[PDB]
Amino acid sequence: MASLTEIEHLVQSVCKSYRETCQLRLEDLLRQRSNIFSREEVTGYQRKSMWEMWERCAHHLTEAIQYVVEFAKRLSGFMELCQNDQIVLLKAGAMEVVLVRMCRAYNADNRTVFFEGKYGGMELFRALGCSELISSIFDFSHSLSALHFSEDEIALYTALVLINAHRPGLQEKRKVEQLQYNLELAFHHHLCKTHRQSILAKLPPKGKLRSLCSQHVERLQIFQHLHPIVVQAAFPPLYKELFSKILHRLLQE
Ligand SMILES: CC(C)(O)CN1C(=O)[C@H](F)C[C@H]1C(=O)N1CC[C@@]2(S(=O)(=O)c3ccc(F)cc3)c3ccc(C(F)(C(F)(F)F)C(F)(F)F)cc3CC[C@@H]12
Repeated sequence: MASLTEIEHLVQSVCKSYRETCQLRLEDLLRQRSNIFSREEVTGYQRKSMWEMWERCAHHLTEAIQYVVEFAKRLSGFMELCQNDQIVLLKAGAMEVVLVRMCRAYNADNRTVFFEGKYGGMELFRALGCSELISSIFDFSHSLSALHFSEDEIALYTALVLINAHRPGLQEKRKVEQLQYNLELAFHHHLCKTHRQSILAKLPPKGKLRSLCSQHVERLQIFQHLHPIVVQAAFPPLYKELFSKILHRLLQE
């Protein structure tokens, strides 16, 4: 199945689907690099309440996930799978896709991320009280920066990150396995054509993405235990759905 032109068609279809669904153009993020939060501004974020910062972040993470749900809906063959499989893949892989995606909004020269209109270092998120999770995130973005990814590579890689046939709870495991193989051929083929297979060995292990997601849910349980009515009243429904319905309505569209 899938000949060389069908694989080359898949590549362009995945790359188009990601351009249509990335929250901000790479050019937009790159042009902002010199707009860094002032010392005073960082202190403002630091002085903010924990539950306020946590609301802000859950909100931003939900917007990011919403674009990943649209990227999945535009992925070739994803809408063909059953809703159970669609929701299983999105539940496990949505945070994961964002964790890879975020490298575009990171600056390895000054070690800063683009948050709320400006760039800022780790200390911006001090009030969250995650520390190990924030460092883990910042190291993960630093590690993907060393790869000097192209948009096409980030699109092909994230499609694979999402289309994982090993996710527990999949009903048609073979149907995921068929598409995951096709997407893998497209990724490797593109790498091969562009003389970029070198990156394959440097890519993060699957267990790195799993640890970051675990750290996320673990730190969320802790916060929720201290502030249950903040998570109840001020957290977005889709956030509580994936990390604590909406996905079915989001898929219908
Ligand atoms: C500018 C733009 C589009 O928002 C940048 N982005 C992209 O390009 C990505 F695809 C998605 C988006 C993006 O970077 N992101 C979407 C929200 C944001 S962020 O920008 O708010 C942020 C960046 C770095 C960082 F250390 C902390 C927060 C976010 C929010 C919360 C968490 C947490 F895991 C936390 F770290 F706080 F513990 C959670 F959920 F538990 F709260 C993690 C992340 C990492 C991805 C980040």
